[PDB]
Amino acid sequence: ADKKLVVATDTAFVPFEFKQGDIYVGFDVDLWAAIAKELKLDYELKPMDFSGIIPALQTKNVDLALAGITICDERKKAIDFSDGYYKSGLLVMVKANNNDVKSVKDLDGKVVAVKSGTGSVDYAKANIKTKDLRQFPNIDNAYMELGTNRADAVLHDTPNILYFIKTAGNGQFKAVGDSLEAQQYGIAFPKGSDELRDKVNGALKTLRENGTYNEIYKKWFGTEPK
Repeated sequence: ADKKLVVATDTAFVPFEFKQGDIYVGFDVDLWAAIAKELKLDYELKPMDFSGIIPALQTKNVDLALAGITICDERKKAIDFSDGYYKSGLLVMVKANNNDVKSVKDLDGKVVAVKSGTGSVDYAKANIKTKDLRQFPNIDNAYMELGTNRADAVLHDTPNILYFIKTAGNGQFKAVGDSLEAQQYGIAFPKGSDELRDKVNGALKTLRENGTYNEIYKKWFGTEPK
């Protein structure tokens, strides 16, 4: 019973972290619990907005974080990452009856809604000449900026977008283009948590080969490609 690790998590990032009644469920929730079981660790989930997860690690108010955090070189100057646990990317979503946009290129001189503090904003800042880039603390407010056509498209992570269309879009939104900015998701740790980082990486490999990872993956992403 050494102590309870504090695990920072996203308030809403379906299907990796979301609120289901009085508990949190998702891919990251199932994956860490398995990791914490292997390494015999006690922990608590602390959901918060994504823009404060990395600062929470920098200020050492949280012991680690699992929230679709993309492994980035600019972020490694500030925090430590584990080994990738999911290959992801960015994808453009527009309304279902919209046909003038067929890829991210058609989004030049248009209004794009994104989530503040995420990478989708830097990609949009560096590769799209938006007439206006509208940022929202949670991605659900971006969705509405699209549904009511105040914004022309949302650019966010591929699994989040392909799950939102799958579950709560109700055939009102569609995915146009191909996956972009190939990236990998990693468990983030504050600088100086090297012993725990190496242990988590070891438990990661154990679950990748004994099939527990494929068990959790098949649960949320069905017959998703390895």
